[PDB]
Amino acid sequence: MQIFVKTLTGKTITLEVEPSDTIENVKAKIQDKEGIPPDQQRLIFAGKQLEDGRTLSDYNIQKESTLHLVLR
Ligand SMILES: [Zn+2]
Ligand SMILES: [Zn+2]
Ligand SMILES: [Zn+2]
Ligand SMILES: [Zn+2]
Repeated sequence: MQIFVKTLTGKTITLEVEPSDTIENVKAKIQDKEGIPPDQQRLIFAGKQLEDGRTLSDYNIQKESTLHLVLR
């Protein structure tokens, strides 16, 4: 599955993932793309705060879903 992650500045990162990939996996992939440390990353999908050890399928993240990096 392909997803999009938008940074704080609105920059789009395209990621290739699987349903079973954890949010922690996703965060390391962001770090590789942008240099943003996993411990600085807060991810939201469909207004839900995403926990490191849950999976994309656990949040109903699907093909062509968009996640946001946020402050809080
Ligand atoms: Zn795919
Ligand atoms: Zn696999
Ligand atoms: Zn994976
Ligand atoms: Zn894998």
